[PDB]
Amino acid sequence: STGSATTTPIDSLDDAYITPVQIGTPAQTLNLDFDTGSSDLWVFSSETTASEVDGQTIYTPSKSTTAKLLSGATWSISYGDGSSSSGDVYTDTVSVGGLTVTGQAVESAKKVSSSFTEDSTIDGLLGLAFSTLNTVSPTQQKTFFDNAKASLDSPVFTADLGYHAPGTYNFGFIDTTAYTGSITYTAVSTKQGFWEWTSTGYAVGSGTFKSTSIDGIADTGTTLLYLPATVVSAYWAQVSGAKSSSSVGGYVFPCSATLPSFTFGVGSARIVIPGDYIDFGPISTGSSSCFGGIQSSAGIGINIFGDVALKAAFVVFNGATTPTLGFASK
Repeated sequence: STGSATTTPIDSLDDAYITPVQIGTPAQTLNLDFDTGSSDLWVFSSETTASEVDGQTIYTPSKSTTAKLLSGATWSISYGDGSSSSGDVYTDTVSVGGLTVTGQAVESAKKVSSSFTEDSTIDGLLGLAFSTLNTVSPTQQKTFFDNAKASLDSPVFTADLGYHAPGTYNFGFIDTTAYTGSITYTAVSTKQGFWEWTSTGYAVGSGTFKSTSIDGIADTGTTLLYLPATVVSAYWAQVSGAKSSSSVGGYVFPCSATLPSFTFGVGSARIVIPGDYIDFGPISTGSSSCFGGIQSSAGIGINIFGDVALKAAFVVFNGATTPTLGFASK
């Protein structure tokens, strides 16, 4: 089997992407944030504290003939940005882009933190990291990808995120028309439960390539590119007037600037992030200070190849017995 679904930016900055997901019988379609940095499929629901729901579409298990309470199971998750959610668990039928899993753990939110409430466009998350990070207790549950894997034509999914435009998540096949040149594959460590890999270096603009190992995670659920302070300083030093602002919470730059590209290495191959992808606009409405898309990972504890980086590539998440990651230009 295979599946193919379009993923759409939630706003003009590509702050996140939402993908429609069918849950239950008859289908209830919710727009979920596919997140390769976590492993829970959780939704706003009829059980969510009413004061914490503001415009989201909810899953109502009582209206699904295939929903079953997973008795005694609870979940609770905290994300790298300080947001969180928790609740109980149902199993139900879940379909993405024509690919159907029966018995999928659908984690129903009883509580969500303010950032989730305030984002009317995201109805929940669909985790695509390794199932070892799933938070369901006392019986850990599998991700949608892990459940689908054995049925898939090939045990892979691909992320093809757009810049200010829709893109595609495919399950079970590699669309050879969706990228240019060849896909370069690189080793993955699953030791922390992430799609963790080592970039071979970077370049700023038309500068020379610096060969250096950068361990990090491919994370579709993180907006920006978080890299070591040395790398990030070298990038922003090429933008007149750019500076790190503790009050704003990262590097800002004059909105009048033209940003240089940023290149990252995948083995001997190179992925080029155009300068425009690094512009996240005014720090507040009407400001001439703009927020940078490349930020320091210092104090996160891990480097994160988030959407800024991934949207410059066609990315293969290969879930074979020994997982790997592939990157192609597009």
